[PDB]
Amino acid sequence: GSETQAGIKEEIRRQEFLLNSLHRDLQGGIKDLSKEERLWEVQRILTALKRKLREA
Repeated sequence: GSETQAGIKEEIRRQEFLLNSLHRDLQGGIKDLSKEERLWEVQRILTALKRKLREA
């Protein structure tokens, strides 16, 4: 159990970085299902991590 709120902070910087990026890959008449499933993975990781570490 790594109790590191700064952990998700550094992670979420990288995560949100690529998340926003691949989120935009869904825009422009693009038929991509990969980025969206991926952003939800990233989304749920950063969310669940910081919640399990600080909200517990």
